[PDB]
Amino acid sequence: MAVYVKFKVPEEIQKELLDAVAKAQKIKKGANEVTKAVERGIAKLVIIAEDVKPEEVVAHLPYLCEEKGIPYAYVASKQDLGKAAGLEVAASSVAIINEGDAEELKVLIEKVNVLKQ
Repeated sequence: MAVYVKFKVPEEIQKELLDAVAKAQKIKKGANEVTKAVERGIAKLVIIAEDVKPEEVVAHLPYLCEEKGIPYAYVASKQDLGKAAGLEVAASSVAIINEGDAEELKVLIEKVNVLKQ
């Protein structure tokens, strides 16, 4: 398990995370765009895959999200995350900018907040 994975997200909540990405109205995909979205403060929540190699592609994201007050969590597979983001390829990370379901997003963020201590 990579040092960048700071807490373990139950598979059920990982599924909800992938679903939140899949129904989002606007997202950023991959480490470069996600990093910019967090720096800009426009990301509502950041999803990071646990199997990114090299780990340095996303290792800085947890610190950065915490430093910008932006919630983040994990899913097991960059391939699953890219497919949820509507891609034909993997995505190391995704930032939800404009979500599909505001209530669902709010509940998901709360659940994540509980996991991260």
